[PDB]
Amino acid sequence: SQFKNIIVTGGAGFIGSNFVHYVYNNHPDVHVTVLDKLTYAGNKANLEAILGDRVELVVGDIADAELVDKLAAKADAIVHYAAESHNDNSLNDPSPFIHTNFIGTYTLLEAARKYDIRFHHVSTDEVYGDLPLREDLPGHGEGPGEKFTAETNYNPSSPYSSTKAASDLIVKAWVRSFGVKATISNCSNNYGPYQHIEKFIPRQITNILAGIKPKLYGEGKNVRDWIHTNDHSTGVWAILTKGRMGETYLIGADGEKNNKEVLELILEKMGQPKDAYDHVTDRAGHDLRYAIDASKLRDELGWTPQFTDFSEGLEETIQWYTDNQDWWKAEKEAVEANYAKTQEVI
Amino acid sequence: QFKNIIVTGGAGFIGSNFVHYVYNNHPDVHVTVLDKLTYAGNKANLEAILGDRVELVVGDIADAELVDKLAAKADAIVHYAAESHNDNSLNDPSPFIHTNFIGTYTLLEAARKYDIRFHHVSTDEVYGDLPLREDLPGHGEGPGEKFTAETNYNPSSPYSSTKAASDLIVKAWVRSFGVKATISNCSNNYGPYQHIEKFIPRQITNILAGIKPKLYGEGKNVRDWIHTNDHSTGVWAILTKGRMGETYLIGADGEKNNKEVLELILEKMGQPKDAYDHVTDRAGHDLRYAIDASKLRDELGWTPQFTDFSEGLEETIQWYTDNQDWWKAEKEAVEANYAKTQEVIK
Ligand SMILES: NC(=O)c1ccc[n+]([C@@H]2O[C@H](COP(=O)([O-])OP(=O)(O)OC[C@H]3O[C@@H](n4cnc5c(N)ncnc54)[C@H](O)[C@@H]3O)[C@@H](O)[C@H]2O)c1
Ligand SMILES: NC(=O)c1ccc[n+]([C@@H]2O[C@H](COP(=O)([O-])OP(=O)(O)OC[C@H]3O[C@@H](n4cnc5c(N)ncnc54)[C@H](O)[C@@H]3O)[C@@H](O)[C@H]2O)c1
Ligand SMILES: Cc1cn([C@H]2C[C@H](O)[C@@H](COP(=O)(O)OP(=O)(O)O[C@H]3OC[C@@H](O)[C@H](O)[C@H]3O)O2)c(=O)[nH]c1=O
Ligand SMILES: Cc1cn([C@H]2C[C@H](O)[C@@H](COP(=O)(O)OP(=O)(O)O[C@H]3OC[C@@H](O)[C@H](O)[C@H]3O)O2)c(=O)[nH]c1=O
Repeated sequence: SQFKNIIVTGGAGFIGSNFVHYVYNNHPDVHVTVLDKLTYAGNKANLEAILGDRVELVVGDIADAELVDKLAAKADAIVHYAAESHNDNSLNDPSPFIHTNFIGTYTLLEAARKYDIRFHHVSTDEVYGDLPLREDLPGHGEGPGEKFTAETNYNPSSPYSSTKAASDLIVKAWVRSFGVKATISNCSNNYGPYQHIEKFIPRQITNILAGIKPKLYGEGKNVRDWIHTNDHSTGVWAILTKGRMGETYLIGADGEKNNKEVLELILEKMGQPKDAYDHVTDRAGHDLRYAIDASKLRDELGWTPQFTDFSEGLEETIQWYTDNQDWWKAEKEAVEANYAKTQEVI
Repeated sequence: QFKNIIVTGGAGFIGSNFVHYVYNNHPDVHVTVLDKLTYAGNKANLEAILGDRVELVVGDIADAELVDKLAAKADAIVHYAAESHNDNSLNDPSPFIHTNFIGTYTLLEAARKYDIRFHHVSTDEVYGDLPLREDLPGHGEGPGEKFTAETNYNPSSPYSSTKAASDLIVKAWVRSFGVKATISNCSNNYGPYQHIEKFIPRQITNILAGIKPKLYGEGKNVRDWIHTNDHSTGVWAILTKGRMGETYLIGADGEKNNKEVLELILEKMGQPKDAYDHVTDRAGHDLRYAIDASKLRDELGWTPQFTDFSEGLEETIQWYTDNQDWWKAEKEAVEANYAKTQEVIK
């Protein structure tokens, strides 16, 4: 509550809109200006209920220095969610990832330097690369280096994750070189309401609702560490308000599951047979396992995740997509068509 | 194994030295230098060797149409083009973002399109900083007390951060798209044709011009000096014999602090040991760099030839002394530029 006039970039997207709702509901002294370009992923509907005196949407690009300058002159912090976020899009056309994830971040950093304001960079666990599966690790996942920590080497695999990693590197250098008041969070895979239907969980749920088979990349052995977006929001809030300047905090809820298990759970909850899905073309350079040790955040800032029951969180998510079909139905055909250009049943 | 290579940035210091190396030692290779001729690019670095082996094309690595035209006729790209100076990056990061990141991206997309070999020339600065040997339990020779291929990226400046960012996308393009890329990270180069903004040549040519040498702070910082001729053979060995996707570190076990280097220059040039100015220290100044080149040595059999720094420095001093017309026109402008942000400490 030290910050009264914040900019949230990318706040019309999935995680960003959840954070804006978090702020609106829990920190009534904060005015939020969302800067969002409304790409395919941005959706004014994710904000509409709360737009008004407390929350303004400004449609524009984080790489538009003149616009960013105008907004930053009136702000006391920037929370940066704006990104091209999808690995599969980045493999088809990296160009917007370069522009938004790196050039965009640069532009916002230079504004933060100019006005000497607080900057929180929202990043991802994918910057660290991949890990082996637990069955293949001498400590079964519990040993040193078998999860990501704030000391783990960057080793990104894709155009998406390398542009994210690159953005993280310039944030840190802007701290050291210019004294920018920045922190960074690297979070594991989010799920919950308002996630774009291109992403794994909502794609399967909405495919089922639309009468299309879910799609599993390869055999589905890949492992993601799932956190509910609501816990991501409180994590970012903790770091924004209490984080040590220049530090990286990892956010995760100890929720590792393989894709096959998540899909099978979705099928069971939606009353579908356990074989009612297609294996499809695997992703180029697909990252195997991601896993976060969130000890630093928990121990230093007192944060704890509330949604640690994945089965319950997934039920609520399923219900959300089922109750909000008008939010996604018009995008379904185009998203499945785009996937068909590069994915076949195997 | 390559007959038609593009050397980006080959009108600059290290790049031109490489071009000379290829001209001399591999006269069957055709080199096309692609260089924008920034303040740091100098036709005089190549003029005497232009002909059937070496051609200069003036242009920007971020000019995709030009890059396309050249890459269509090439079998390898060796990528030196960069904004190279930490001090410049602190005053204006903008060209670093453009050249170092967007330029590397543009070249990687051309390498990917034409399926040609790509060697990315990078720097030890991507790893950040190390303590001085006196503050280390192994006095520089223990685990983690020098950089290795396993060291975390942690760059300090807009320069080193954009170089690190470029290394990350190279590696992701290998994993995601199968680009035939290698990376090298080299310690500080010295030798003929280095621009007089850089440490060693600045001091030598100040003394020649009757201007005091300039030492940042008290000169505690440590750089690991390698003659550019050894960098050239390192790059050649990686280009022709390296394993796709690998990173190799290049260094010659040449750590010295800046005060010692300056004192050696003063002594060799017949100046008093105290005939210099302490000047404003660099923001975020990296303390010590140090490279463990064991991988390159072990795997590719590379050995540096110029390991007597005293002799290499003497020859470098003599080169600047014998080629005053090569630098004299830049002296006043470079010193005036420094005067904008640097003053004598008193
Ligand atoms: N989804 C996850 O699991 C996850 C894991 C942790 C963090 N990440 C990071 O969280 C952030 C948000 O991810 P998400 O899942 O909400 O993404 P999303 O794809 O749902 O939203 C991206 C948002 O950014 C906006 N945007 C894109 N380019 C822009 C530009 N140039 N200028 C202004 N706005 C632009 C889009 O319009 C959209 O509203 C990203 O930085 C992502 O890298 C995501
Ligand atoms: N100098 C060193 O100690 C050292 C150590 C290892 C590696 N590095 C790396 O080696 C490379 C060359 O360094 P250097 O010391 O020779 O630099 P330099 O400053 O002497 O030369 C840079 C060259 O790049 C050219 N250039 C700049 N922007 C360009 C663009 N957009 N398109 C085309 N050409 C452009 C310039 O005209 C110039 O000729 C860089 O990638 C640097 O990061 C340098
Ligand atoms: C869309 C889709 C995905 N998958 C797999 C690929 C992954 O292993 C897993 C998750 O895929 P995505 O939803 O594409 O997420 P991921 O690549 O893990 O990245 C996500 O988490 C990290 C975030 O940084 C990123 O923005 C976000 O999209 O499911 C499938 O098996 N079937 C699918 O239809
Ligand atoms: C120009 C200058 C520098 N210094 C110090 C700062 C550094 O500790 C040291 C070397 O400075 P630079 O020549 O600026 O080199 P450095 O910053 O170490 O970076 C060089 O090596 C790594 C390369 O990546 C980079 O391109 C190249 O410029 O000398 C001085 O004390 N006096 C000076 O006048």
